[PDB]
Amino acid sequence: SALPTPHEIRNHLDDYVIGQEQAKKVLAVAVYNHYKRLRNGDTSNGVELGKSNILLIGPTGSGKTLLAETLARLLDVPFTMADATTLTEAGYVGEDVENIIQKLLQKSDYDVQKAQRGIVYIDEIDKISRKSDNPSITRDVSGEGVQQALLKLIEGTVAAVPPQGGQQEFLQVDTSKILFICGGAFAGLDKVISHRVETGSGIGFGATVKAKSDKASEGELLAQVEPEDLIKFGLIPEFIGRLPVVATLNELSEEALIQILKEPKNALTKQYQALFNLEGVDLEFRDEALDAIAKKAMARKTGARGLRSIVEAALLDTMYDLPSMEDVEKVVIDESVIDGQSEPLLIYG
Amino acid sequence: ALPTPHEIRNHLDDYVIGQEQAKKVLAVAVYNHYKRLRNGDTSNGVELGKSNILLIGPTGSGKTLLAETLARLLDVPFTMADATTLTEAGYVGEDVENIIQKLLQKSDYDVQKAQRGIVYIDEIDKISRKSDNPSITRDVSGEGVQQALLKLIEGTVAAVPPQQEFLQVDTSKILFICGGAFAGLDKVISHRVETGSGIGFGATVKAKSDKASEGELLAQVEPEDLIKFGLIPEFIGRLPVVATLNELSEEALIQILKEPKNALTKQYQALFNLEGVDLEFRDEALDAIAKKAMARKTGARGLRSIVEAALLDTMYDLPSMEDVEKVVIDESVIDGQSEPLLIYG
Ligand SMILES: Nc1ncnc2c1ncn2[C@@H]1O[C@H](COP(=O)(O)OP(=O)(O)OP(=O)(O)O)[C@@H](O)[C@H]1O
Ligand SMILES: Nc1ncnc2c1ncn2[C@@H]1O[C@H](COP(=O)(O)OP(=O)(O)OP(=O)(O)O)[C@@H](O)[C@H]1O
Ligand SMILES: [Mg+2]
Ligand SMILES: [Mg+2]
Repeated sequence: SALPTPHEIRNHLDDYVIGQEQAKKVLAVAVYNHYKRLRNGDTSNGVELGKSNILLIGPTGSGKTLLAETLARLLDVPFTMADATTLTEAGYVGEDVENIIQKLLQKSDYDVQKAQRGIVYIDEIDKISRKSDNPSITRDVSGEGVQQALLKLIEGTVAAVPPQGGQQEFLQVDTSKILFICGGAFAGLDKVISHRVETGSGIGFGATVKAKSDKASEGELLAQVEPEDLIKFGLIPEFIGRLPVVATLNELSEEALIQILKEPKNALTKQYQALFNLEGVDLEFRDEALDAIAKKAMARKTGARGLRSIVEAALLDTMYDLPSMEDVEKVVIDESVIDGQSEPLLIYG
Repeated sequence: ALPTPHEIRNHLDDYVIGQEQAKKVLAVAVYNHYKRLRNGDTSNGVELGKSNILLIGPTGSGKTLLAETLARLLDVPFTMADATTLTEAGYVGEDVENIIQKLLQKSDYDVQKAQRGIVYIDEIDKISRKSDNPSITRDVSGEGVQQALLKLIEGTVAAVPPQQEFLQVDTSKILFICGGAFAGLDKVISHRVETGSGIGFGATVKAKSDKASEGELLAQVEPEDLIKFGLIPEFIGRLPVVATLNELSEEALIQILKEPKNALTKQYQALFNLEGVDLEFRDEALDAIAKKAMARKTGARGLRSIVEAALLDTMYDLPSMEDVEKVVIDESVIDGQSEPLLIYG
């Protein structure tokens, strides 16, 4: 009856996500505004309140997809996730844009009224970016073609969704009040921002030589992202315009990674503890080991996904012989094991 | 009594700002269509013909907004479509015949009313063929759609599902309107309007300072320019009158903030009112927002990003704050060096 305040929504997100406060507020505000719009569906005012789509930009592994999954748990309206890569322009073998609404209907029991007020997430939106360098000779059905088909969907159109099979009987869903959240790990966008901001070049005496250290980081550059930068990446102005709200996720730091190992509800350390717990052994990760794991992952530049690789390598040998071993009760992992100067100590008993 | 074009233009002003040619062409076109409906019999020997309109304008100019406003004050059936979803006959994609099907549904299957209506086709620039060269690989969503609509816009008989008795409907008296952004058309116009731009003393070098703007450049658009951008000449003929919207200016944007009946400021003010808090937008703050919006190049759509960006923090914590009664948005908040003043009741 009472719409949850954004603070409560953010608290729930923190249970699974660690950091990205700016993105959390945008998502919480969007849900609060969407709920208010739904609660005010009768338009008890003198205006036709519009929507504001979000664009979750950030380095791979920052938690863009994770946020969408967590939102679907605390959401009250229908929710659905999509993949821009499979989408293709109408009239081709590839999947059509209208398929997104079909999935949303399944979550709403094929209720047009319910599906007309849900939320939708489109992951890998950066992949459909038009190949600006490529000549405008062959229609980019997989890229620019998909963006052009989503212009009316985001703004609002009577999408034709199949009526659960086989012309006629085609359902008519209006995507006017549906909220869309696009996400994608834009690769190379930082360079575009650097040229527009750094503007450091030249070889002559009257030039401005810049040191490699003065160069900013991807996170810093991405923070100062502007729509002009997206145009060079491959996004048409008609597409970015429909997405006025833009959120940026910073690059997880070493300290933040240490929290990911445990703080998240399904944190990496907890996942491996259950694996060992069901087998009858206790798994403990020393705080010192977590620091080394985070440091190694910081170099792989693979986000939180790099943490799993470090744990697997350290526990690869243990998981190969531990099941055959007997009387093993607990396994302790120290920083030395992460570096390779020791092996996990086995507490027999 | 049929309404005069001035009345139609006045209604469009309530929701649109800074668009004279668009309103005039639409009002005149609608006025002519209304007169044709009044004399549908056309007893007079002369067989009065129709003139379709083509809308050209940058993003956030009001092309899709004008069509929506027209459907409210209109009396005959109206329909909106998307050229991207359309495809030539015999393919999984949507067919052009479905356009009349939606129009027929809006008239409760009234063929008489369907034969006299208006149809708006958005994203017409999308179907534009990538290149004017021969289509080695048939463009199902490109030339195919244009060729399929050649007879529909000009006028012919179309077969639509009854509800294989495909109901026959004539499209000779139905008005069709097309709209698109045509990203890059300005370059084509410049290549034609501007010539002799190369290296040399006798050549001309604008330096980008004197170069014509996108808005005025499109105002000088000619049919030949559209051919280079990619469009079948047969399709251009079906659209004799071409309306070109101008890029909104800083002053024009400031008016769109509040003048529209459903302006952005009003929408945000109503949103806070529904929660229980009052919102006030200062005139000085509006100008600052317009300046930043004019730099995004996204048209009116950029205003929503600036407003929500400044109110992002406020809307996140305002629902928790108690006793707050009104918020004052000053120009300092727009730049980001200040926080919206909070008034505690
Ligand atoms: N802040 C975070 N808190 C908790 N887990 C996180 C966080 N960031 C990333 N993860 C982990 O990331 C994994 C999911 O990948 P994630 O959603 O981060 O990728 P992505 O950035 O959306 O990918 P893409 O490269 O396709 O754009 C999950 O295991 C989740 O635990
Ligand atoms: N002059 C204007 N006054 C008020 N609102 C405007 C104006 N121009 C655009 N808008 C806003 O534009 C939105 C509707 O989209 P619009 O018709 O501008 O699209 P467009 O620029 O033609 O898009 P595209 O060319 O990509 O199809 C509405 O939110 C409307 O408020
Ligand atoms: Mg992802
Ligand atoms: Mg439009």
